Amino acid sequence: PMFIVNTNVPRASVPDGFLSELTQQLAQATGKPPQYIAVHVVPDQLMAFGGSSEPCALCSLHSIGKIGGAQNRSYSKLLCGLLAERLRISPDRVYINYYDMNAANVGWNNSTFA
Amino acid sequence: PMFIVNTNVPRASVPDGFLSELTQQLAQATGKPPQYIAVHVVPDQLMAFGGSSEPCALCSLHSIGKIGGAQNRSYSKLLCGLLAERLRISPDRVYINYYDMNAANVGWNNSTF
Amino acid sequence: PMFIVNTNVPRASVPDGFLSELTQQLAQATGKPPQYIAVHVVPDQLMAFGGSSEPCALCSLHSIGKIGGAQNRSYSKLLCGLLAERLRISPDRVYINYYDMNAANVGWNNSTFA
Repeated sequence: PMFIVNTNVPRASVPDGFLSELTQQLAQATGKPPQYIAVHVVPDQLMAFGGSSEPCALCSLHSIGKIGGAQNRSYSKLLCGLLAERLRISPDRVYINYYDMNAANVGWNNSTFA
Repeated sequence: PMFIVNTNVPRASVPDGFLSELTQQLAQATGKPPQYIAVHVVPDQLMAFGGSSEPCALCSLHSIGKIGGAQNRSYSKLLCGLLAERLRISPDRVYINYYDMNAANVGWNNSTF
Repeated sequence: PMFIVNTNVPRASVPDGFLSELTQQLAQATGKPPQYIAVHVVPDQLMAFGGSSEPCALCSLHSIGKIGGAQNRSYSKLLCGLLAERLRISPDRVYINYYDMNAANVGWNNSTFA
């Protein structure tokens, strides 16, 4: 599972430890070992949401399985909460795209996960 | 709907109100209110198109529905037109990936659609 | 075909010619003229892989066709190979998401490829 956050919050507003927190929390939420989890945060972005440049985020969570109606609702509560607490972004200014990847469509270690 | 542009055009070349035009231009085409449109522009990128570092863009438009053959054609003419007009990028140096998102696969405001 | 690499390796560590090498190698690997190939490298990223900030990459390869189990394994060997050789990223610290795009879902030159 791979989590990417793109935001207009500045770099200095991203707390030390945020990447590890995401890692740990996603390992709890996906039930995957943290060794398999990748996280990526992109601050200082030129973005708008509803026409406004107030703090906002555009995110993606890719996983091989563990994607679904209820699961995605749970992930959205978790990740919006983290973005709200740590980056001071309102949950109604976050979008998170979920992608259920086929194992054959994820490369790693000179091959794929098929 | 969410539109993302990545481009090698420099930041200084992105004019005032660019994000704002995108958002308005986009509300119209999709049948969505501006309130909900998200836009993202990423200048100063290290990219090539056709092996050339002349101005170019790689973009994504995500929507829950309102994606299809004719619609994507129309969006393409719209967005290529703006990128050409505002960022001086030739239309034949732009790629736009369209994604029809399932509502259950879009999160927002602690839940999904 | 479109290849994107997001990495925490710094800009100065991306060697001269890398965008051209990627373009050339993907032309050979996909069977597609170089004029159709787009490449994008994003250094200096705030990333973690497996709860570590050692060099890593998160990548995507989009193609209209030319995507599948054996092809993707081949692409992963090639692309991890380049990332290890040129950017000193270990292949087990790379993910590559593969996307088989429908022609009607790729815009270009005021229209789509459909």
